[PDB]
Amino acid sequence: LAESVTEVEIFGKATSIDPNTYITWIDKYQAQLVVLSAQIAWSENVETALSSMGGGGDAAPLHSVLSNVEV
Repeated sequence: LAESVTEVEIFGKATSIDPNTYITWIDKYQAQLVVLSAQIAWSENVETALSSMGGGGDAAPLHSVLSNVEV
């Protein structure tokens, strides 16, 4: 779980994910671990975006997180 989270953090902090690396990462780890790592990455991403949005809607990273989810 620690290793897969370390990998999926690097995956999340990026745009235009290369299919090959994503497939290799999925094959490397177990189903529960890959799902849980995706969940952890999204949770910490949203927490960081909300923390950076203390003042208000100005400069909101949530659009970046949502776009990453779409990619």
